[PDB]
Amino acid sequence: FVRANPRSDRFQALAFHHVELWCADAASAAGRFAFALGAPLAARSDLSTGNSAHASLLLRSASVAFLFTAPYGGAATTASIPSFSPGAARRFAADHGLAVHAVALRVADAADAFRASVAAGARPAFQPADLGGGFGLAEVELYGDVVLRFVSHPDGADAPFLPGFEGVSNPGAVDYGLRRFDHVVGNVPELAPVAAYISGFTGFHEFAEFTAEDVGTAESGLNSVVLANNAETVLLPLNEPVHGTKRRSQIQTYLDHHGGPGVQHIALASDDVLGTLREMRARSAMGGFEFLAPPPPNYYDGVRRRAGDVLSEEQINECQELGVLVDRDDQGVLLQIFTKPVGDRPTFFLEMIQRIGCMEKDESGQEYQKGGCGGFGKGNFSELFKSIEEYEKSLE
Amino acid sequence: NPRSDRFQALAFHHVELWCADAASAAGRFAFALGAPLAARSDLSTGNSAHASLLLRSASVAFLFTAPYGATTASIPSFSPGAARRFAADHGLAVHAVALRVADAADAFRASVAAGARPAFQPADLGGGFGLAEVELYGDVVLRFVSHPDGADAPFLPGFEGVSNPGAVDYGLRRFDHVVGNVPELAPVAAYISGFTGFHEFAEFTGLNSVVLANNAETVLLPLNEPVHGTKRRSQIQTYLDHHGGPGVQHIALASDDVLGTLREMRARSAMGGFEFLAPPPPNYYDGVRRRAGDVLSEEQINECQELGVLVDRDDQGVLLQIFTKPVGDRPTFFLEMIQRIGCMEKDESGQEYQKGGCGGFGKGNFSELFKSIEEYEKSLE
Ligand SMILES: Cc1nnc(NC(=O)c2ccc(C(F)(F)F)n3c(CS(=O)(=O)C(C)C)nnc23)o1
Ligand SMILES: Cc1nnc(NC(=O)c2ccc(C(F)(F)F)n3c(CS(=O)(=O)C(C)C)nnc23)o1
Ligand SMILES: [Co+2]
Ligand SMILES: [Co+2]
Ligand SMILES: [Co+2]
Ligand SMILES: [Co+2]
Repeated sequence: FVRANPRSDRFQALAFHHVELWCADAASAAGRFAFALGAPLAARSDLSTGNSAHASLLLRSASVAFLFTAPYGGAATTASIPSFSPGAARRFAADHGLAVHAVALRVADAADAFRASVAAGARPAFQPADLGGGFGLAEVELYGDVVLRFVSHPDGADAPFLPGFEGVSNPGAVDYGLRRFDHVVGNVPELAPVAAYISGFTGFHEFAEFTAEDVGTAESGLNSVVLANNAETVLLPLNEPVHGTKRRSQIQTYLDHHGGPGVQHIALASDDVLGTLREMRARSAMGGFEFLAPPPPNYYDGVRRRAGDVLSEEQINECQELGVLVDRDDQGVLLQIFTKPVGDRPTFFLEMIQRIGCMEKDESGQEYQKGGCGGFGKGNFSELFKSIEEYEKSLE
Repeated sequence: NPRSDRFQALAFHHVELWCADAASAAGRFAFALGAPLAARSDLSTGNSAHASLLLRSASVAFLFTAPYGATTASIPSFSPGAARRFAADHGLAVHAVALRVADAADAFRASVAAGARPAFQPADLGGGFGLAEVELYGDVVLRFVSHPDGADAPFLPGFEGVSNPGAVDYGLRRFDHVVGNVPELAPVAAYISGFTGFHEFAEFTGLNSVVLANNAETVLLPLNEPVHGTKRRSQIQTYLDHHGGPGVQHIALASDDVLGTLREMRARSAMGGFEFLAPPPPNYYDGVRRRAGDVLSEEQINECQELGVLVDRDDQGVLLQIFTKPVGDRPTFFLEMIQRIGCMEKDESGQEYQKGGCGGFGKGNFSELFKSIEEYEKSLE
């Protein structure tokens, strides 16, 4: 945590493009995720689009783009994602269940970002192709069975997602306010070699970094590093467990139940996460996502000190009604809530956030939003535990 | 009504689906059908074998079960390798059709003795519960479950109940019929009738169908087969092709107000719920305004029109009907929402009951659909 930014990207990583989850049936996860996140179906490539290889359904809420893909029974030239391996998809679901297979970035050229990546260490995974329309697809391995997909497309274009995908516009479809992906975090057994591997090939630089003296629940804990693209728009953190602890990490609990490295959580950022949260919790009771237990009152009594200078009492009283966590950085405020495990295993979960502050000006006096404004809520580990404990003593 | 049941076949207990992840289908089916989570059996209940979630709307009981990564299994038939293959081979599909029986062990021994291929040897789940399985068709088992009348565990032993406040139903009251698609009808029916003593309710000859039923005609197990030497393509062969063999084609879920139910179901369509087939052409409804004007108001038929409900009649009773689009990724499994009007006939002590099958199964509508489609296309040049 020097916080420098050497702009060392080896390829132009413009933005997150989508995230592809694999499973045995895409209809069902897509279904739930739509209702739960307010990310209605925006595109499909199934049998009805002439694709006999895979069934791909795509949820969108603004920039947020959750792709769900699954194999049909048993062609192959009908695939719209030609990286797709039925054999490998089947394995993935058997090994993990609901989990993220790919993390896609939009880049300048897919061919180039690969070549530069592979040349700077990256393990290949899918050899660049032209999907027509001037769309490029290329994949390198990131951690474990998770791949880093590259996607390039002329700025105008047609196929809004990928060639072969037929758009979808249900009327009655409403989003809940999720604007963008913020960060995509991977649990790994040992951090150093993984961190090196990626920065090695992407040219991403360290943005932040927390070890675990009081950054890990109880005896166990985690060692987190954050890797950032030049613009600090794309953030790929990594957790590892702290070794030789007395109790077991949840980063280890993940690794065990998941059967390897993989994406632990994805943070979905909103411009009114409170408003978003209301919609999301209304669905909780009928098949949406359920959230972690609300912090006890003491927590908030504390956020009235920490962040009362920048949050109104009407805001904080709402943050409390909705179990939202609060954290400050050098110059900003992070609102933060975590879902319960989203699939069957205590593995993957989602993070809903809002970033308040850090808006700087350029060389002509134009305001931009500094990414990572508010940090990632490292304080809430420590601050939950002590309030959770102080609560219980308050009960004799 | 032969009355040949070889075991005590009380009622449908549940239908169990195998996927790679129960959370997701159980979460979706929940708000698509209005069937709130009613019971779980997973890590948080000490089961590390498998993850089961039970949706319940009245008597409708949808169980979703998925393997994890020993003695901890709540359903001790579960085999993880089987599930792995099931999901891989079918996607989302019904694995188990469960009947409530008097003893289960007895149901098994009787059944097996009368031809049934064994699947799971009788267990005692505890709390007076009995569980056994035999082969129905394909991978699909017929699961016997037996409990004491009151009992404890609402579902099965090892299952913590669930009651989120703000849960709702959309009126679905029970399972009406569970239809299986097979390649050849004659052998399958022979086998099922052979071991259950279910009798033929009726027989269609699209597809060729038979409806095996229990003594009370409360449990209905239809069976279709594709038409041999077919000129076109059968929706049953399609099924058989994309699904990779015999399996449950659809399940009809009955409602006391199918039209109110439907309203609720259709509002969820846009945000991830089920979508229903295209509505029939205007002619269709002028047709029902003829064949069924005497039993349905002019205001009722107009709601059927709004919502795409189909109508049919039998000797003495009316059928409302609406099918869902394939509920999975594959064009295989779908679901029927139906209401049965009439046929509440008396016994010999006075006590009238609702007779099963009231309104038939909508078979007629097959032709009426096709004919109204043709007609409507002509009048549009
Ligand atoms: C880098 C980077 N990106 N995000 C992060 N950190 C988190 O997401 C994070 C922050 C705070 C907390 C909490 F306050 F609640 F303890 N987190 C948790 C909670 S937990 O462990 O499920 C819990 C069940 C122990 N998970 N991730 C985070 O670091
Ligand atoms: C036995 C037994 N139990 N139920 C039945 N019949 C049906 O469910 C059934 C009735 C009517 C119709 C329809 F009106 F639309 F033609 N069905 C359909 C239509 S379909 O094929 O999806 C169509 C999309 C090819 N599927 N099952 C039925 O038979
Ligand atoms: Co580039
Ligand atoms: Co986070
Ligand atoms: Co019996
Ligand atoms: Co039917």
